Amino acid sequence: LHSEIGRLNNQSLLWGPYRPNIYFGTRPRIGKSLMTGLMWGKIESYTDFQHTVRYTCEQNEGMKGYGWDEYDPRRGGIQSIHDIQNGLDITTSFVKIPGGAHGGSWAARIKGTLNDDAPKDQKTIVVFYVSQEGENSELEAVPSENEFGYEGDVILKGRSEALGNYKLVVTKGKGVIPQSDHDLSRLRGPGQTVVQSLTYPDEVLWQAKPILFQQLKAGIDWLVENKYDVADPPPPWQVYLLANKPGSGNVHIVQKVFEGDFEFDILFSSESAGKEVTSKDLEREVKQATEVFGERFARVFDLKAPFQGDNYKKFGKSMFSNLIGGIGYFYGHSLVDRSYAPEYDEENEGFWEDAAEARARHQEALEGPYELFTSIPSRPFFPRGFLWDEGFHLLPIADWDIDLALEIIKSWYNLMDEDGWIAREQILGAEARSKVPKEFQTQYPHYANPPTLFLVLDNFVERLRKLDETLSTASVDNPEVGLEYLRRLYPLLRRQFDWFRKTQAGDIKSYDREAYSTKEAYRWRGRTVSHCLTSGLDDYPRPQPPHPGELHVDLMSWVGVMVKSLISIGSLLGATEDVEFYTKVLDAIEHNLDDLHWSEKEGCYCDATIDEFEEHKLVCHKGYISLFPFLTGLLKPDSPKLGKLLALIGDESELWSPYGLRSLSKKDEFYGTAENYWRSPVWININYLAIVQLYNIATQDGPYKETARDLYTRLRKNIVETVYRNWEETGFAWEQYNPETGKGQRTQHFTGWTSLVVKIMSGHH
Ligand SMILES: O=[N+]([O-])c1cc(-c2noc(C3CCC3)n2)ccc1NCCCCCCN1C[C@H](O)[C@@H](O)[C@H](O)[C@H]1CO
Repeated sequence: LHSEIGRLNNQSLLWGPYRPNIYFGTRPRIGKSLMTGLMWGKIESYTDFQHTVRYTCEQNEGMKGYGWDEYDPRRGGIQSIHDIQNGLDITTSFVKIPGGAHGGSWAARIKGTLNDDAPKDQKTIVVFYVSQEGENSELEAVPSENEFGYEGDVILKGRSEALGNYKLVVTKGKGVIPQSDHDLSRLRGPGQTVVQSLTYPDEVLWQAKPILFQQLKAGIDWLVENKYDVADPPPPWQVYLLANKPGSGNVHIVQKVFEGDFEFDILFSSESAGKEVTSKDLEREVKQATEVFGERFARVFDLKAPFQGDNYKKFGKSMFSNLIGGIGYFYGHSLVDRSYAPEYDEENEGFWEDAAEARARHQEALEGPYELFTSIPSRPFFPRGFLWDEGFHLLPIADWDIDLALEIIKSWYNLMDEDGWIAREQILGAEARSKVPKEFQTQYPHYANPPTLFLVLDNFVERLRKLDETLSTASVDNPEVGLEYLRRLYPLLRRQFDWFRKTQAGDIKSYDREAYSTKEAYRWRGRTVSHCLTSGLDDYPRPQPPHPGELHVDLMSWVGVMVKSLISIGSLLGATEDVEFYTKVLDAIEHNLDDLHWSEKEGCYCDATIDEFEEHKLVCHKGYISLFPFLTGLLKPDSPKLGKLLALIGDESELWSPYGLRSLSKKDEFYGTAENYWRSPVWININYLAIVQLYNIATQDGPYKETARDLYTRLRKNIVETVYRNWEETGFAWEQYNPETGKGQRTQHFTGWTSLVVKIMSGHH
């Protein structure tokens, strides 16, 4: 029965607008298959369209904003795009229609409305670009009756092993289509929908912009050769209209020019399903998906006081939809240094210079292919999987649809190599690579990242202990399906745990170091003079200079998170021998957190190094790092140390701002220095962990119950209101927030763990 859910999940999830790197496109969860994408741009001159055309996501002064108003990857949703440059408010509605054997059907409506500023007679070029990869697959544009192009719909018929037979229609649409009275119209037509059917080697089909422009340039070259010139030139929009040439190929460009408002549909009909998809079908499924979305949100994300107001519901729906709407399918080779150069063991003083030397060998090479199905932090700036980010992304998503979240965990775990490594940053295929400087592509098998995905697993486990609707919870409602999932994953979890212990081990046994355990001690590999990227907290201050005897309290805590998870899941599976080992590791981490990292003098946890004199030294820098054993759920509720941390947490002159907790204390000498990334600003992911843990102390008999209850109340309020106010003013989720001004800063469209705010509002942890 397990593989029954599995099959239904696969069929449910296969199609999606799973290209969050572009404004709008579709692809299925198959490496080499059919992909679509949308392009549009005003044209007002002979040279403007190249600068105005939109395709890949960006965020600059020319774009007011854009994002998903509703979305569920099983059903589809609606996206809004507000484009200042092209004077256009666009809606793209996408809906899936279950059926047949090939993952069903889908449909999209593209609606564009000129805004108030745009010339009412604006000419907007619109392209629907379709490509198919695979050796034994075919796709063909049925030619038009009319001479120079299409008066009605464009029908592509295609076939592949993966999709069986299918038709993809781009409808005639509604809106004025301009008409040219130039001489050229005798050869090019007065103006109509056109199709070019082309073929290129499979691996470049993703390069839609250049492919398109190469075609436009050949049309213009043809104008020149054929005596169309500046003495009497055709209008711009006709100069940029491709000559109609439909046929068969692995690329099909469908182009329309509109004057004023426009709309058209795309209907993908799987032959193996019922009858084919119509526009009436699209409208009906669109209405139905909203109703369903509406009802799930109010049940799953029931906002509690003082956020019950409709303004906060709208806010929550925006933050949620953007997070789950960023879900992508990525496919291809990634770039990995597999030298395991000895310099990467970072055993010497000065190891960062050695490691640079090894990086200068450039032994990295492409490997795979791999696939990933994942949510992403940022459509415009980093539309790809990041390992500890996904732990945060899946917490609201798991509420919504636990089976989807397990899907994404499974996809991430399927990347793990034989040693237990998963690269922190998944840049799959040339399309993904295009967005990323060559110097930052290389992944390193010695680089860890926080195992925040175990948090999602912990949530799953609690739920397991205590048709699209049915499917979304199948893995918790069917206990045996749940345990079977956990059974197949468990070895990989254990693999990762061991990998942490082998690759990120700290050195106790060879300095003057006394502690309950000789084993438990950890140091993040990959540290430079000013950075520790693998920790997730890029530039939070660490011992200077970096040193092979460093120990990092955040890393030990993460290992604590992992043991606790392995205990639960191990118990569920009866791995009795494993559970006893874990039990002793936990007990050891508990003692060793204190013996190696507790500072009585400072009242908080600290990273440690070894002195110029060769002795163990704590290096205390009050901020997120300092609260780690607390944030990761490792302290007993009665713990005096906890109490001291609650004081640090609440102290306005250290961490507590009106806007959330400061990454670093105002008292720290590194406050607001250098790039100031993790050296003062307020970060929603760490604030979320604080909030969940405060709530935990607050809902149990103990000495800090009422302190935690007050801090919980205030911090929930602070964090939610800061994120909300910024969204209200700017339309955006931001990456971090300024503790002096409350302004969002760094990157916009960060959905992205900022969206945790929906879970903070809905509460009851
Ligand atoms: O495309 N870009 O090169 C690019 C461009 C801009 C940019 N800003 O403005 C503009 C112009 C002017 C207006 C438009 N461009 C900003 C960033 C990037 N790329 C950075 C790649 C790595 C990001 C990691 C984020 N984050 C760090 C955290 O610390 C980790 O913890 C966490 O895991 C990780 C993932 O969330």
